[PDB]
Amino acid sequence: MTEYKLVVVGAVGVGKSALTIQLIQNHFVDEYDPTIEDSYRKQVVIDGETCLLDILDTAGQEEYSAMRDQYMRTGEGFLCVFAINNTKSFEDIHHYREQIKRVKDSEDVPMVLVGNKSDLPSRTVDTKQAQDLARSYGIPFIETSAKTRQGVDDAFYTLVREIRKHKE
Ligand SMILES: O=C1CN[C@H](c2cc3ccccc3[nH]2)CN1
Repeated sequence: MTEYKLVVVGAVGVGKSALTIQLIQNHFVDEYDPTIEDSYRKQVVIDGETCLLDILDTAGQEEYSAMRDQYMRTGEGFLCVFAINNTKSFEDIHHYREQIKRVKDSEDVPMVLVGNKSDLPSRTVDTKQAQDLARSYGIPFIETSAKTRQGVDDAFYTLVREIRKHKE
């Protein structure tokens, strides 16, 4: 069982921790709580192989730049999830890209673009534009709805396949 280190990134309001709880113990929370450092270490069966996923929900607040740039080199699987409730999240992607690539020292990284909050009637970002920006990054775009548990498995299964492709 290989341990995969995952780092969740995104703006405040997207509910990163909520997305984790809905996957780990499969529970949804409406309340928001400022997370700092933890480890949602759960084993998942992918392609018939049970792997250990070390999902770490990082602080969405810009008050730990030192700690952030510290072990950012250990960030294997970056979880970039954006919401349609905020259009700025579509711009924040570029900021994250420059931050990640800089510490990764590589332009090639197994990552996917997932859009959540598809249970909201307000769509500030369309599918065409979403896929377009994803293509410019060389990453696949998938729609995910944590609230109704849709596309969660689909997006996760493909992600692992991409990572293994980069590894071997
Ligand atoms: O108790 C803990 C706290 N989080 C640690 C962690 C470090 C790390 C680096 C990169 C991606 C995910 C990561 N998770 C693991 N165990």
